[PDB]
Amino acid sequence: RLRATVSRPVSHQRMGTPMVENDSGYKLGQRVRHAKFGEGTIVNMEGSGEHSRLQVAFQGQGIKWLVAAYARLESV
Repeated sequence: RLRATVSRPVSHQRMGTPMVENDSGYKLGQRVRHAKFGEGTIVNMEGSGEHSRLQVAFQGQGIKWLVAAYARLESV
């Protein structure tokens, strides 16, 4: 029915998605997946909530800082 969704092949992830057992903050040791940086392991994090930044060790590059609210990582 010509729905106005994203034309980018990406699952719309955000704080408030109808995901069963959705996180309220990423946990350390979790494996993440992102088409921008690849897959990584969250080794550290800063703060909590929207201003939370995650230090993700991407095995294809290195540790990066991802602002949790805008990061929106998918769990492997």
